[PDB]
Amino acid sequence: SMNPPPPETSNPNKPKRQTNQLQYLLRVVLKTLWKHQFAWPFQQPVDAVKLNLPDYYKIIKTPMDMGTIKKRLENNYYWNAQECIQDFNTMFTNCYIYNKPGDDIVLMAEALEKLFLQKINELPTEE
Ligand SMILES: COc1cc(OC)c2c(=O)[nH]c(-c3cc(C)c(OCCO)c(C)c3)nc2c1
Ligand code: NA
Repeated sequence: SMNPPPPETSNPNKPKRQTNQLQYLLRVVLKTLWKHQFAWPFQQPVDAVKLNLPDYYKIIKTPMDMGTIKKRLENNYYWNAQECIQDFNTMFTNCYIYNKPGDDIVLMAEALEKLFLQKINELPTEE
């Protein structure tokens, strides 16, 4: 069994900027979720090999996780807040698509997503 390569976190071909919204995404949004008691399954790519989930990457063709997001923020990968917000939504959506209501991982995702929603509701106006 094999995992795919992780999503990229560096690409000199990609355009990027450092903005007040992206700073908020790191300092407020990512930090809040990262510290949460239920963050840990989401802090790195799903290891479908060790977890014995051989169909994971058959169903999830756009993997995303907060370790990748953290690196993207820290390594100034993004052009705008929407690109980052999309990554968070992909991560949550992947969990809901793969799993079933009431599963522990879904409950965990839902807790993180509640906080995500509240933080992004106060994303500052661009400077
Ligand atoms: C340890 O990190 C994870 C991260 C995950 O997603 C971010 C998942 C995930 O999306 N599903 C599961 C997973 C694993 C098993 C063995 C489960 O029991 C029944 C088989 O379907 C369930 C319901 C979910 N484990 C993750 C572990
Ligand atoms: Na993943």
